Amino acid sequence: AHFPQTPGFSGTLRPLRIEGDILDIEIEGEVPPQLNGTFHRVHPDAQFPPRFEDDQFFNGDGMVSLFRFHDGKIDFRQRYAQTDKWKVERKAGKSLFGAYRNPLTDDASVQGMIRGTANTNVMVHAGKLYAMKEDSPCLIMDPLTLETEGYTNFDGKLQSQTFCAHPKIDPVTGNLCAFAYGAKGLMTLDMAYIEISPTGKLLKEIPFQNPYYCMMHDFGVTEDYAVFAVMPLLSSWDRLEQRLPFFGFDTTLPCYLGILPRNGDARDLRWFKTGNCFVGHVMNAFNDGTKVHIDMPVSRNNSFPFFDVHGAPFDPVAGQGFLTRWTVDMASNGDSFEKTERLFDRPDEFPRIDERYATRAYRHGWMLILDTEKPYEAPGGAFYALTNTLGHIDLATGKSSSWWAGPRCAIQEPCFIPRSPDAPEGDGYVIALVDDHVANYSDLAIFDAQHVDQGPIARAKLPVRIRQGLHGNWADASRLA
Amino acid sequence: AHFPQTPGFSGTLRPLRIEGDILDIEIEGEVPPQLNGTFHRVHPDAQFPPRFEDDQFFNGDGMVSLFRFHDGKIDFRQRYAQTDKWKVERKAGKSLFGAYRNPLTDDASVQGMIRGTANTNVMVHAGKLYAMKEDSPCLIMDPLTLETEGYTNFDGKLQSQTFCAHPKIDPVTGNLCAFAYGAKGLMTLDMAYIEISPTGKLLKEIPFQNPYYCMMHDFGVTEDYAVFAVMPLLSSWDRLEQRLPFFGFDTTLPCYLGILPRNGDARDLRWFKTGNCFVGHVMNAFNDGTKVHIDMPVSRNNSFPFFDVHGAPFDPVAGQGFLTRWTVDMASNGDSFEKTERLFDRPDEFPRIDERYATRAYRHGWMLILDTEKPYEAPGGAFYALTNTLGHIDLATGKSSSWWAGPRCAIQEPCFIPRSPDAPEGDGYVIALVDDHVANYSDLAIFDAQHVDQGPIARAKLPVRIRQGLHGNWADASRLA
Ligand SMILES: Oc1ccc(/N=N/c2ccccc2)cc1
Ligand SMILES: Oc1ccc(/N=N/c2ccccc2)cc1
Ligand SMILES: [Fe+3]
Ligand SMILES: [Fe+3]
Repeated sequence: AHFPQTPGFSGTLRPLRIEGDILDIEIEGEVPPQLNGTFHRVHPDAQFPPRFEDDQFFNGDGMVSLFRFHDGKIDFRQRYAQTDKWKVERKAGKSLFGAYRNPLTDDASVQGMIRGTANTNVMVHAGKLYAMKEDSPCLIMDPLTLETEGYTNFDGKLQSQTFCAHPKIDPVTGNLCAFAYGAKGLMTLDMAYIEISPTGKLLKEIPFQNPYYCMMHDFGVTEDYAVFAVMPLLSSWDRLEQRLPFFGFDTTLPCYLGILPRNGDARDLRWFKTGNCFVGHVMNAFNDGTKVHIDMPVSRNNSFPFFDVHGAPFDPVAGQGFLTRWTVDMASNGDSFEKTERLFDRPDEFPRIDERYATRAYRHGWMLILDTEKPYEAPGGAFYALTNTLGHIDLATGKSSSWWAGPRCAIQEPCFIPRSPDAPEGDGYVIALVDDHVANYSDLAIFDAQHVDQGPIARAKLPVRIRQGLHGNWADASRLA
Repeated sequence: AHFPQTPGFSGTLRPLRIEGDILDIEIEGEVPPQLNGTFHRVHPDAQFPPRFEDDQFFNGDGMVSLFRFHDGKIDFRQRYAQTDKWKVERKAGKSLFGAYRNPLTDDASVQGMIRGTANTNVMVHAGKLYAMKEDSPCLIMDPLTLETEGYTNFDGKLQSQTFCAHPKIDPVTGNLCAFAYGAKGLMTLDMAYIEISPTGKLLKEIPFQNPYYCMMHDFGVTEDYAVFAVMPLLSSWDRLEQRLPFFGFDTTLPCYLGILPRNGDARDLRWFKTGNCFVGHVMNAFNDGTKVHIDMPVSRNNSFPFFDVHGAPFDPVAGQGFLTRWTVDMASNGDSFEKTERLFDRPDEFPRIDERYATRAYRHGWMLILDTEKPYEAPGGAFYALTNTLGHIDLATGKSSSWWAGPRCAIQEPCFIPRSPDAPEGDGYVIALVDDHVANYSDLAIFDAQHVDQGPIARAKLPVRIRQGLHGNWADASRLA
């Protein structure tokens, strides 16, 4: 139809809205022949024009992309996640749900429905594909056909209304370790830590309470504890009644770090306190005894202009997040941090690890780098959320390498793949969508994990440019059993 | 995975190979709200890399695109035509058939199979979609789902092995009027004129003989006769044994024009003779009494670099085709033409008419114009087959108007739609795919048929660039019953 001619739908953020398939993608170079598995990712892509022309980036319907690696070939499939919102709006032929996380602006016909778009994360678990959005239950899809089974409550057991979009895989038990904030509705302090068995059965749902009505986007999991970074990105029902953005960052309130024993309950929860800041995605987290470390980009204010926060608009310099380790001790009194240490001196986000070392001690990480010292010759805005560099950091030595995508391209969230099941940490490949904004083409580029500076060793050249996405994951073919 | 790095697969001729859908295409401007129907077109698009790195453009598997118009909205669907070749090659995962129209280069596993790609024309008839390739029978598909039913012989009646890709619709009887060359196999002089009832039943299959083993791509149909333009674009089994392109244009042999009474047989066929030249697509053809006129672009040699002709590579100046009327008389003795008259002074091809006046006297025509005096700012060659202008000609007065697509875009074969069932000749709309080769985007542009100079009145903006195609047709929704 007629989408708004606003910057949110023009330029590189133009609507895509195409589901389809491609058999045997064009390959420049050679795909690692031993690779055999599935790479899932997802982007927001409103099926119809929004009700309000200022609709946020995070409110678009979820479009899931599957790249199946097998025998040096890559197949492409892309489908809409058939959420309840998507089904009802397709039947209606127009957009019925309102602004981001604002049910006071919804149409009367869909009142009370699950407003999730499942546009934030996609991960293969328990033989199915979990599609996740923070404000809604987990949606279940087929990993290979991308058909939508629908929202789940895990055989009826799960009591929480929501389900996070950043679960971690326990590298010993294979359990899905997730959480949920706003578990009893919007603007509710209820929280839950959740563990799902490798067969999809809910194992534990430990409830507790949160310091604020704040966004809990990501969290950490260690061998013994679950870590929750609480930042004062607040929400107010009063502010929703005033037709303002749902989230809004208070620069006066402090930040908390909640450590919960995985085999405990809310009584065992310990809160630590630190200065005001903005926390991003958790690279990893691990515990040495009672010492708990968590790694994440920290910044003064909004870490991405995709967020529409209350107050002043985007501050491009205060939003620079740097990879930082927070260290608390469960063996100490009080609520004081043991250490905060900046790990990387360039503004970065979307961190990644060798997922085999999740929850455990590690050293190799990959990230997107916002390099402003580089030119950008593409008309159509989008200079601010421009993640144009891919970087690899060795945390054991501080050495780092990087790779620039040129003045035409941007990069999406990378993902690591091991060379062999029992290969050294970070020994393998890093894949990521590189987007040429001049020619409008997307390459699934594959780098050497240890030599990302050497550029890609292979590119799966697509005949279309995939829209700006969020998170994706790799799963070996064996996980489809 | 690895396509040849030749110009035939690089630049604007890159492989597309994406089947998919788009619900409610982005519309710049307004689509005529009364329009309700289907626009089908098709382009070559080899599913896998070829067996020979010099594969021609016409040898790629057929990719069919449907634009459904309804209530001012347009939906997009695109699917592979599942020919026997396509199915067997997908089962094999690689290309099994050899060079263009050369079974001597095929793999042993597909010997005897139908090597058609159904990549030349797609037209709605008898409630189904006929997908056509000159060297193979007609393929039957679903007009709305683009599902493939398969090759047909029309309840077993049709004796011809082949089926042309340029059928004409009788504006009185509703019959599909087609022909066939090589009807008894490759390199056979056997020809057939064919009529299919509006319910799909074979009505006539009148066989005759051809002057040469030559390409019969298009033909004419009048109220009383069928017209066959014979040009010495020859093929030889020797030429296949010598691993040469299937076709090769002899500049020494003459051209013929065969007029056959539609309700007659081979004895009634009359051949007329004229000088050597190259004939293109038939705009229209009609008879006034015994006088028979046919309109088509004529040129010295190869009219498009899509063809690989024997001898020297493409000559862009000898290849300029001009719309020309040939006129013979069935009441005169001998084989002399009554008149040959050039109707349009600019190099043109892909002509189109108000199909309501097919086989009858007419005046309004549309065409693609090769305007070489215009700039073209796209890197990657392809300055030669650049159809950058859309033109409308009034044959009753010789007046003509045109429209340039700019230095970034090219145009594909247009198609006419009447404004209303009872509108004057050429009163309506002209639709065509305009392709931005710098940004790689395709718009289904809609013009006023009488004021194409006023630019498009609407654009269905796609988030992808459709490959260079061949022929398409429009069908009202009523024809889907
Ligand atoms: O529904 C949601 C909710 C939160 C959300 N955060 N994204 C980001 C992206 C980058 C840094 C920090 C947060 C995205 C979608
Ligand atoms: O399979 C085929 C066979 C013939 C063919 N001719 N195209 C043209 C195009 C322009 C002028 C004359 C012929 C196209 C595809
Ligand atoms: Fe995120
Ligand atoms: Fe043609």
